[PDB]
Amino acid sequence: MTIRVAINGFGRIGRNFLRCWFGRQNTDLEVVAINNTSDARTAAHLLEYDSVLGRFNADISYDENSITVNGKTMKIVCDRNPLNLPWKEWDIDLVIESTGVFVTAEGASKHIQAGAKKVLITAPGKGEGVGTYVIGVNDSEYRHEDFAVISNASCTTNCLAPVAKVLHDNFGIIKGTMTTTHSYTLDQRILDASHRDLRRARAAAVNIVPTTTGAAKAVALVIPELKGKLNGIALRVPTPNVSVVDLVVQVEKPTITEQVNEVLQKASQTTMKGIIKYSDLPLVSSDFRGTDESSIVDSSLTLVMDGDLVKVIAWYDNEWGYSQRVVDLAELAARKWA
Amino acid sequence: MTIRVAINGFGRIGRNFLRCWFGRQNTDLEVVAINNTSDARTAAHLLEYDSVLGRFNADISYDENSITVNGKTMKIVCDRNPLNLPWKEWDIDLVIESTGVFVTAEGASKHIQAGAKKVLITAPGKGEGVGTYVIGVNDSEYRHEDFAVISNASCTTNCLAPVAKVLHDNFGIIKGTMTTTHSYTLDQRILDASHRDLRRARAAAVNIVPTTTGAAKAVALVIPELKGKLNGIALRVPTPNVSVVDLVVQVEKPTITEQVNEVLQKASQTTMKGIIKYSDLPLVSSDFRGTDESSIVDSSLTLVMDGDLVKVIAWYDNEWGYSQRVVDLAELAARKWA
Amino acid sequence: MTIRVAINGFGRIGRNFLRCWFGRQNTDLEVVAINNTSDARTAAHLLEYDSVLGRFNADISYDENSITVNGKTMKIVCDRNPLNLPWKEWDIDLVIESTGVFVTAEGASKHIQAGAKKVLITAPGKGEGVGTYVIGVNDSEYRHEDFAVISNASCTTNCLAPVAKVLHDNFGIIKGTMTTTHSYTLDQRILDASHRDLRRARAAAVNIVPTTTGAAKAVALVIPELKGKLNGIALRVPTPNVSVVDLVVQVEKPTITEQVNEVLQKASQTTMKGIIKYSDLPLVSSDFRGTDESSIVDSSLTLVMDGDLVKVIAWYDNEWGYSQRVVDLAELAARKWA
Amino acid sequence: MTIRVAINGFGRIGRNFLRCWFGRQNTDLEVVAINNTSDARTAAHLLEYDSVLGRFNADISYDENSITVNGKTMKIVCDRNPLNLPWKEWDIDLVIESTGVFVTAEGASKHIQAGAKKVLITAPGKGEGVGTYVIGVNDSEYRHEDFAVISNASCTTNCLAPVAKVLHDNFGIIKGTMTTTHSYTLDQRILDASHRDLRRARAAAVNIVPTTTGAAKAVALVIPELKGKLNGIALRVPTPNVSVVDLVVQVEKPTITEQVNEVLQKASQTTMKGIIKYSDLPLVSSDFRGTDESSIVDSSLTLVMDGDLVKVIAWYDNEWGYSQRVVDLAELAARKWA
Ligand SMILES: NC(=O)c1ccc[n+]([C@@H]2O[C@H](COP(=O)([O-])OP(=O)(O)OC[C@H]3O[C@@H](n4cnc5c(N)ncnc54)[C@H](O)[C@@H]3O)[C@@H](O)[C@H]2O)c1
Ligand SMILES: NC(=O)c1ccc[n+]([C@@H]2O[C@H](COP(=O)([O-])OP(=O)(O)OC[C@H]3O[C@@H](n4cnc5c(N)ncnc54)[C@H](O)[C@@H]3O)[C@@H](O)[C@H]2O)c1
Ligand SMILES: NC(=O)c1ccc[n+]([C@@H]2O[C@H](COP(=O)([O-])OP(=O)(O)OC[C@H]3O[C@@H](n4cnc5c(N)ncnc54)[C@H](O)[C@@H]3O)[C@@H](O)[C@H]2O)c1
Ligand SMILES: NC(=O)c1ccc[n+]([C@@H]2O[C@H](COP(=O)([O-])OP(=O)(O)OC[C@H]3O[C@@H](n4cnc5c(N)ncnc54)[C@H](O)[C@@H]3O)[C@@H](O)[C@H]2O)c1
Repeated sequence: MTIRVAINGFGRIGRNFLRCWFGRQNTDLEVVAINNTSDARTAAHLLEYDSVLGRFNADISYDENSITVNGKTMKIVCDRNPLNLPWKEWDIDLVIESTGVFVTAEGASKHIQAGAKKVLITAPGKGEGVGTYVIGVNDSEYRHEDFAVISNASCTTNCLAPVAKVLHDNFGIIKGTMTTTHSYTLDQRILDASHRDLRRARAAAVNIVPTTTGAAKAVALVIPELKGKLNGIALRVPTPNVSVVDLVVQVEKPTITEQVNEVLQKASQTTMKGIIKYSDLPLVSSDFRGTDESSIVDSSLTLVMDGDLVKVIAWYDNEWGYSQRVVDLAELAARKWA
Repeated sequence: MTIRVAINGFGRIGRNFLRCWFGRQNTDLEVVAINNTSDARTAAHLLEYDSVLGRFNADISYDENSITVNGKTMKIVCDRNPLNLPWKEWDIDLVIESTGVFVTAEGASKHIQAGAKKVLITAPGKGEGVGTYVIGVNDSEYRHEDFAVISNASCTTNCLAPVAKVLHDNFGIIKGTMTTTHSYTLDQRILDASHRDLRRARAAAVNIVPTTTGAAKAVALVIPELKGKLNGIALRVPTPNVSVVDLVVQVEKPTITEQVNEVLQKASQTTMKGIIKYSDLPLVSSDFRGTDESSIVDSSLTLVMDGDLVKVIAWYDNEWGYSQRVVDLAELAARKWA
Repeated sequence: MTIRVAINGFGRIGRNFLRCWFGRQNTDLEVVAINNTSDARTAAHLLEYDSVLGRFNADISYDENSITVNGKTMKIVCDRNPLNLPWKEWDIDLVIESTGVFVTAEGASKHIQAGAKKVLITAPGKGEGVGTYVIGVNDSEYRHEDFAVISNASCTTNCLAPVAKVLHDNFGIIKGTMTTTHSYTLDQRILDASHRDLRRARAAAVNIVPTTTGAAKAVALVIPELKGKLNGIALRVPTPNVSVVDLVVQVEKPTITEQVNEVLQKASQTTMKGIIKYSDLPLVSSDFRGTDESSIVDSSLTLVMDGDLVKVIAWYDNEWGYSQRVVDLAELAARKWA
Repeated sequence: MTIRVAINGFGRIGRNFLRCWFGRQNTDLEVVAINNTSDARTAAHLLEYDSVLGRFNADISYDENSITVNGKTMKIVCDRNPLNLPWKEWDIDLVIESTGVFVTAEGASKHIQAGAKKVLITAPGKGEGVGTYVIGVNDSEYRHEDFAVISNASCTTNCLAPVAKVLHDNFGIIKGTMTTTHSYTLDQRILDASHRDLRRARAAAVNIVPTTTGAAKAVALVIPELKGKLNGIALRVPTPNVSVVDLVVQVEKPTITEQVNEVLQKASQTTMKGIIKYSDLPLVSSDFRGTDESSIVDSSLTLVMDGDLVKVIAWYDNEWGYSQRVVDLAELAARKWA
């Protein structure tokens, strides 16, 4: 039956996930609690009024201890430390980890000590003992008992992995390389300020800033055949949302642009319905705000050099599209709860 | 004497201050130490490379706990707790407090408890007990013994006060209002994220964002005759540096556009040289990047409606100009030192 | 009965007007033709996909000579010269002038020679013989026979005029002054390039650029009692949409903040329903995208100095809100057609 | 000889060219006239004040039909039709064509018909019959008599060619792909507005915008061995200056990251001094503002996947660096002049 759910850290991903879930047709989820480093006041307001999502059209209320949306009432808490959270008493089955701060098996597992059964990191996990899934790529390989702490990977990996999969299943990937042109995030600085990354230290809205990305390697986690076959880098540009992957692969079967486009389109219609969108129209970044899929292939941008060096460009709503997938993963965890 | 100076917090203001100070002709200041949350490497890199100021043209080098600029070595410490600092042992006369977090008389006097004799908050003072000075406005009221904790006020006030002084001295301000169209700062949030000001909580580079400002009440600290006579609001817009003040005052002696521009000009050549720049060219914000002055009167924007309702638009480089003034205020304390 | 309508110049205003009209509950208008300096291809695509409005959710088709939206078929033409347009044969009653280029009584009147009965400039008119209306302020004063060429003023004047009216009717305006902080427009340059205005010549997205505005004077056109009582200036900032008016007036009846807020709210509920919105929530510029009203008063920003110097700040969607008014004016022209 | 030069079109490239030329050590060029759509006033103002370059530090003065810089007077004309120009009577050897509209052999030869002996398009050549040179790449193939109309190619090609040359000379390029993340330019539209490229039709400072580029085919004009071996796409992002090229080539001799960085470095010290800058610091885009070089290799971004799939990231100041190269190309034509 249904599983009870709480959110941890009500930021971009956290509020996106909610609105994604509130838009859902059907569900096996019951959101019931939210924990964030701010009062309920600042919660129910960043929810309704979003610089990027536009205004959430829904009945929204709040008091000191709760917030409420379209009938449904949640519960608000405020513990910087998950070990202190009322998950046992509140019979919390799954916690969505969206603080960005508890991404190790241990930290994410503090929610387990506190009474929760399973935790879903909305971000790559670090260290050992987290199970990583990307919907459309990996999720047939899901067993409730494998991991109490799971990861939905990164927004970038979710864009990249489904395209890698299709390209691989159809032409065989030998090796390749990838660049992501990414809208800045909160991990960057609006002005030159201290950061562990001497580049992310620098004013985000007036720079192209190069940075590292684990995403090309991460595909290995969900497509182990591509282990050591992909590298990459990211470039932060001053957009606030939507991002793009530029993937170049040496492929085993010689092909043409029309054909790799054909197979990507096929997938968008079939094995990848809902995950890959196929765009043949001459569009730009803002046109994909609020798109549900995880990779949006720009077919007119696909390229093939001498039969076997292919390039495809895929867009993604790095916040919203990713949040539809974390929803999906949660629904899957629900349906498969052993 | 020649006084020994420590910089607490090596951010925008902190680094501008060092850059301004190295480019000075003569000085009664010796900068001996710097405390900042990062390491000496991160500090020297952020010092040499600046997105707004461009490259620092100097000989810069660093080891594990010092940076050296043009022969002058300065010790680096990393201590979030000002009570810990070895100011007594390093014979520190003046601490420049530019962390933005010790802005009360008590917070900032942590530096005095640790051995310093005077501290200069590079921001307005919070609460009672700090002494505030705006070079060109009330610096003649500076007395060594008055306060252990002193303030250079805000960039906005430093832009407002000089213009207000000249306007009031020549026509008599009765009451007035001001709006500041301000580049975003590090106190503003990168993307939609929590903040005590729900408006400051929103993505700074995609929003015009209204916030309160103390700047207009503050001018009374330095021009007491204006007490109770000015209020203002601020609107944060997506540029990374240089702001503008839009001042509307009702005035005692009726006047004309030609005449107020005339007095503002006269001032810029005499009583306010170096403090008020007088610009009669059709310029825009970026042209004032690097301007040493505090206020830059845009002369062709001056309006006088029906004799006694005057509007003056004045730009300011909100980091660089302001930082030249903190230098000035530090030099001043040095010369009046007892 | 209904009047037949054509649009001239399918840019921001032109496409906004259409979508506004397509969202309308009821109507006395029948759009039937569109004339723009580009094929129908580029027309039906800039319509559906908008960087600012988001995607137009509606059934949209096009061939070489037409475009079609939700059943309704229009007709596409392409004459840089209105004298060549098929208005006579197409029995065109009203033309919406949105090219920005035919804003004199003569030029706008070329549409008359070509067979149209009335023309509505979506912009201030210049020279003599255009009748200017701002809904909520002036429109009771509308007579079909006064002008064959009418003007809906500017987006800025529409924000300013209703607030001036209410403030005047309640407290008596003596004189005042206004600044608009405006999202850049197509009349600006993305980079430093030649322009009749030496300031609008300069890179719009990385400058605060001062420019002139006729808006404060224009209020005189629709509130002749305020003739010579208002001046102002504009400041272009790098946002793409939403703008703000900052209005400061010396008022005759001494009042308080609560009260001027009270009267503005009253108006938003009554004589100004649909034109003035009253916002008491702590919001930012992006939150008013797609708002229908012409002035959005930010009550928490209202100020009163010594009883009789009042400041109110009003937001506006400079494209969308203005386009709801041009629709309104057109509906009025229809209903009053003598 | 020492040659007489006219500048047709005083825009970004036009003005950079003059600024670059005045800051040159020695010159075989004499600039005698300038043709631009505006007046002499607008030209001198745009020359002194530049949003990207900041203030031109020179003695600048102007009358109705001349500007004077550091003693050197240059005549101003305003003639949209190159056939009209008095190049024969002013004994004009070399016309710098930087209007962006006479880019075919025939369009540009209008200047030859009007009396000039050679024209240099500051952009790629459209169609057959123009000669193309990239300083540092094939300038040794420059022969006075080969073409009346010559080209400096695009900023992107000027960044790509040098890197391509060194990569190919040392490892042997087989085939490859490139993407250019480019600051927006004046060919890009301010807000959503009509254009032949529906993607270039969209607001440049709020969109990542994909457009085609000839840059990768073009490198073959200057490195013929690369004919048919490179393709590319461009992505326009919201910065006003400095771009970056992301180059992926499959290579004949297997190699390692250390070694390609080694050869790129060696080059930057020897065979490509002044053309390729070698940056091993963790920098960002703004740090390359004002860089004289053509390509700036970001050494820590270099990737080599599995021996023969190399990626190099290289920045360029797309206006300033490129304009130093048009100077170079003009000096070159001057020295080889017959
Ligand atoms: N932004 C994207 O596009 C994107 C895409 C994929 C994954 N992610 C990942 O999602 C995670 C969240 O990133 P974000 O972009 O939403 O930034 P965010 O600022 O929105 O972080 C979300 C929230 O966590 C809250 N929080 C912090 N510490 C907390 C604590 N101790 N207890 C409870 N709440 C706490 C913060 O106050 C914030 O509201 C990150 O790990 C990021 O890597 C982000
Ligand atoms: N930016 C402007 O235009 C402007 C103008 C005038 C005044 N100010 C004032 O300058 C002050 C600094 O603002 P900023 O713009 O320079 O932001 P900032 O970049 O300087 O951030 C402040 C610095 O202090 C450091 N720091 C934080 N906590 C510390 C601690 N406990 N101990 C030691 N160091 C610590 C931070 O790591 C950073 O280096 C603020 O109070 C602001 O109001 C700013
Ligand atoms: N942008 C605003 O916020 C705003 C607000 C109020 C009023 N206005 C006014 O609206 C008018 C249009 O401005 P805009 O912002 O929509 O710019 P715009 O670029 O969208 O101009 C609209 C269209 O007119 C077309 N056009 C040009 N010449 C033509 C011709 N000879 N025949 C037919 N079509 C032609 C252009 O191709 C463009 O598509 C201007 O006069 C402006 O002052 C604009
Ligand atoms: N911006 C870059 O990074 C870059 C780099 C390399 C090459 N280019 C090339 O430089 C050329 C100019 O582009 P830009 O960026 O300098 O835009 P721009 O600012 O220079 O606009 C071009 C100039 O030419 C003038 N002009 C237009 N028509 C004219 C005519 N008929 N006669 C005389 N003058 C006329 C315009 O008024 C303006 O002064 C383009 O062809 C572009 O492809 C640009």
